[PDB]
Amino acid sequence: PQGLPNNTASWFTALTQHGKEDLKFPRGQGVPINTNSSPDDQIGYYRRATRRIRGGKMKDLSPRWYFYYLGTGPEAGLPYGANKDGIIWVATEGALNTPKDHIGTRNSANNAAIVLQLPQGTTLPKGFYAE
Repeated sequence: PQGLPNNTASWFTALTQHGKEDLKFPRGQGVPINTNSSPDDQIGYYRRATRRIRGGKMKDLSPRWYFYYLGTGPEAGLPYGANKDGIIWVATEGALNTPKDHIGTRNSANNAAIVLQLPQGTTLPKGFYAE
C-alpha cells in the first residue's frame, strides 16, 4: 500500500489545530519522537502552515503545525528562541544549540513523513491531539 504524497519538507506529519489556541509547549516538551536520533538532536521549531481554498472569497482551512529540526527548513536561518509569528520553539533537556545538518529536510517525492508522536503525558493546548 502507498498513500498520497505530503509535499511538505517536514520529516513528520502535522499537528492540526482544531480550536482557537495556537500551538505551544511547556519548556522541555514538544519534540517529536525519533528513535534514530541522539539527545543532542532534540531541538527545533513548529511552523504554522495554512491551506487556502476559494468558496466566493479565498477562505483558509484548519491550520497545521509542522516540526523542523533546529537550523533546517523554512526558518533554517532563525536562531533558537527567535520571535516570529507562526513559529514556536521546542527543546528536550540535554539538546545542543547547533543546526541539525545530518538530519536536514525530507524529500517529499521519495520519503514518507513519520507519524508525529509525543511521549505520554505531554501537555497539549485545547484543540490539539496526540491521537
